[PDB]
Amino acid sequence: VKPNPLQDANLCSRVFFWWLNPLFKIGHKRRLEEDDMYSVLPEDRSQHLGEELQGFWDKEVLRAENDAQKPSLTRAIIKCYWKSYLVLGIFTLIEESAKVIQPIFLGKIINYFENYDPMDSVALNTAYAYATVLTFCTLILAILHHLYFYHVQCAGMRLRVAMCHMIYRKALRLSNMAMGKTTTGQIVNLLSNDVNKFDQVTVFLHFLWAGPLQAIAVTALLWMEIGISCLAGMAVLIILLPLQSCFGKLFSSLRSKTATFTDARIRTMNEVITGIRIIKMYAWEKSFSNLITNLRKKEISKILRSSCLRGMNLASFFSASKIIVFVTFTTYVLLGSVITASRVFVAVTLYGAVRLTVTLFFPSAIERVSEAIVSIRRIQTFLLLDEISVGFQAYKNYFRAGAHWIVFIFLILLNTAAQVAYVLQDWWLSYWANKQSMLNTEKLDLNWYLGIYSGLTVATVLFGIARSLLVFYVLVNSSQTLHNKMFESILKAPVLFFDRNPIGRILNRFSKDIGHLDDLLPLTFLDFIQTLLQVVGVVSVAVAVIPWIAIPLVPLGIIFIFLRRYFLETSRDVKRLESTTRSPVFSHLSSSLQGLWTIRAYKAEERCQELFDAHQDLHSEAWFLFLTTSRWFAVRLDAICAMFVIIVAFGSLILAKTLDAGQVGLALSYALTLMGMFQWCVRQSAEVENMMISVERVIEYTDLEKEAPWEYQKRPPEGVIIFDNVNFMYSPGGPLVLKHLTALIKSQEKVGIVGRTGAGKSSLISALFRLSEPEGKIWIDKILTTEIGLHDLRKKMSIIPQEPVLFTGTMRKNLDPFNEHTDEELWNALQEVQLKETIEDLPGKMDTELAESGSNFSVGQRQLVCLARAILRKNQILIIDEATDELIQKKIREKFAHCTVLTIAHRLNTIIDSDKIMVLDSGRLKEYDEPYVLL
Ligand SMILES: Nc1ncnc2c1ncn2[C@@H]1O[C@@H]2COP(=O)(O)O[C@H]2[C@H]1O
Repeated sequence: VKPNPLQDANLCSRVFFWWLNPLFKIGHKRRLEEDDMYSVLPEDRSQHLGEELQGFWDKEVLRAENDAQKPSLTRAIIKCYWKSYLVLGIFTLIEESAKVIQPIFLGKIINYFENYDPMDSVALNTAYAYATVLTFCTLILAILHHLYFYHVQCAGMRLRVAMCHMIYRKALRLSNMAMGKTTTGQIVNLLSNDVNKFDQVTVFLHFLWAGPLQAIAVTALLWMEIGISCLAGMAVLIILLPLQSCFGKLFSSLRSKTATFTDARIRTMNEVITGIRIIKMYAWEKSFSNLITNLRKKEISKILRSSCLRGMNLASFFSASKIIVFVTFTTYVLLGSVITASRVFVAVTLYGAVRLTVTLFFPSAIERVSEAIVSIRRIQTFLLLDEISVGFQAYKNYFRAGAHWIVFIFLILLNTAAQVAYVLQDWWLSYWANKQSMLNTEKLDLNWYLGIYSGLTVATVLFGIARSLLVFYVLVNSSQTLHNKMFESILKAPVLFFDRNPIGRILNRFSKDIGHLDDLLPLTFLDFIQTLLQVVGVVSVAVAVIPWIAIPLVPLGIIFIFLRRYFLETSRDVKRLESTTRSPVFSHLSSSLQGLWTIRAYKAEERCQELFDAHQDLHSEAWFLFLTTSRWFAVRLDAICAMFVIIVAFGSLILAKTLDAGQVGLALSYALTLMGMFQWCVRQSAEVENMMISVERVIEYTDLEKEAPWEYQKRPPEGVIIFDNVNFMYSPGGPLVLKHLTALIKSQEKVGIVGRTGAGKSSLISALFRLSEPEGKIWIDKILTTEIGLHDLRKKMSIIPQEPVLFTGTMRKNLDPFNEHTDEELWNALQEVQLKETIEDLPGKMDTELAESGSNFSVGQRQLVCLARAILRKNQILIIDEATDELIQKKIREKFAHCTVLTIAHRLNTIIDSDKIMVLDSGRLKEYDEPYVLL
């Protein structure tokens, strides 16, 4: 079989995942299909994880039902997986304690510059020691975290695999009465949506007790540095949760109410795509055009506000680290204290460390735990039932449809004004600090130094809001513009384009792709741009001090550019395996629950369990590879992110004779913030490039085949049509079914027809309506058919379709979408349709629209509706093709004023002493005056 190198692996290779390099060399130029992914360990099999849990659950239910109590399943889970988390808590504690020690030893290097003496070498070795203690913490947070992460991630798949085994073992025991309650849907949902929530709980289970401790420690450390002023920064940090919950509650409403306007549009588009052969023939396009335009306009108007709310939230997240500092330090200065550089950046780091993680990870954990407990309760109640006895081109085409390039220039110039202020706000504080120390009581005026600080605080927020708003608007206008082109292009396509593409594909397109364009793209773009600009500022601040740091930057910048590729070229193949191995288990389960009686007939159910386990092991292998490959890259990245910090610190120390304390503090406080932002920036690009495929495939339309125009230059002013040796063909080079369509049907001669099945009887109607322009010409009452627009031709003809169709609407719009008749004229139209009793029995009697795809009626009255359409139209030429009968027969024989009927039917006896009759050959005709000659 396939041995996996996870075992047979020394230490120092599991920290860096050195056992995973060969695979890449193989996936670099071969596209591994299925036989190159290793098998799982012997302690991660379903048959091994689903037995101990079953035993513990049996023991627990026994101990519970023994007494007058209620049994629980959340106790049997902790009886098995308690040592694992007990051991992981040691490391999560060791890790949460290293983020509080960095700022303590950061403030000890700056104090060496505040108290500096060249002729002193005993006070410098202590500085080197302090700096050496500051690197082990980075190496702990950067290298030893990923093994722990992989383990805490693997701790969830075990539970997810243990639950499904017992769920299936139970489902194979349901009785007749018990299975009549729950059907296939719920049983497959228990595995497709519920168990899939245990993978994220273990990641967000340690914050519940690690957030408060961190906050308390941080505030206690702050008290010893500045004093009571610290409170002024912890108040602004708690108001954010109340101020952000309400706006989310408000946003959900907007979303819910726009979903309604979306669904109706989708339904209208669906019912429009099915029946094009009738709309294109009756000339009823503008109605649906307007019906879609109105709904799209409403949807956009409702989406703008939600997008604006999201942009405001992002801006708030961008500039919340400035208000806290501003408030706390203006208070600290007004109370009467003096400002130094060893107290400022320490507090900056403490804040930046606590606020983000706590306010962004404490709320999510609660939702995760709640959902997990709900799913556990569902599973518990279920387990108790009874039992038996791309490219730059796409980006350029997606951006230039939003606004003129001057707007893009303004946007580029507006995004590089927020970061400048973000950095200048701290440079000003370092400048103040350095100006304080050069005094001898020669006090500093606070008006100037405080007003400039306030102004630099205000500009940041203003620009950060403006940027987000403009970006969102520009990226929504692009979808607004593309959807139109899409619709007004697919509406003018031939019928052949629809005979090769099923409705499902086009509907899925119109729904999913536009949803992605309108919902997610702008937010991801904005977050990616923001996090990208947040890194260039760090690097530029680190270069403007110690200019020599530009030399070791060009190599670390070239390595990454390659590494990423060397990774993706095998990472774009694991998702395919995951999906292809996850679908068959669900298929097998769904098809296995129905054929159950035979499985019970023969006492053989041990094989199906083994087959299920074998099906699940493949997905287990794929998940293992996914986790390992995701962790193989972060270590390589963090190595560089930490080498940068080491270089900065030791270079600052080696050059302690040409720079001051404020500058080194500013450079160091930013270098301790690069890892997470770089990770997020590299993570967002994946999603961006993944969802840009929707944009790539949407633009595939907007340029397709296009039939002749609807209106030519020269307008037109008994239907005597004359034919010739013309020939007709569906495709330009397909087979041929009609040859030399030669015949003449002059003034109101009631033509007939007689034909067989498949010998080309339903083709001339497609040529008369020029659904596919054939070779040759056909004269009609002094004018041709190709020298006239499509609408000027398809409007002067009436057809009785074989399959009746009624659209969602009233009996007034479905029979007269264009307002040109009066009400009494419609009543007279429906006077001779033999159907006027049903209408009046309803409230409006003509305006009570119907639903359920017209299921309220049947073929009979629907064909009556079609005949009513034909009558109300009052045209000269008429083409009837049918394949109640007495009603239609007699009434059409009576009403129509003997105007050039063309009847087509499969029953020859439908003719009763007609005027002129024909037969069908395989493409030609055998006819003369009347059939009595031969017959
Ligand atoms: N909404 C978010 N979800 C996850 N990670 C984020 C988010 N926003 C920013 N990040 C980054 O992800 C990092 C995860 O670890 P840190 O808390 O050290 O710092 C975090 C940020 O750099």
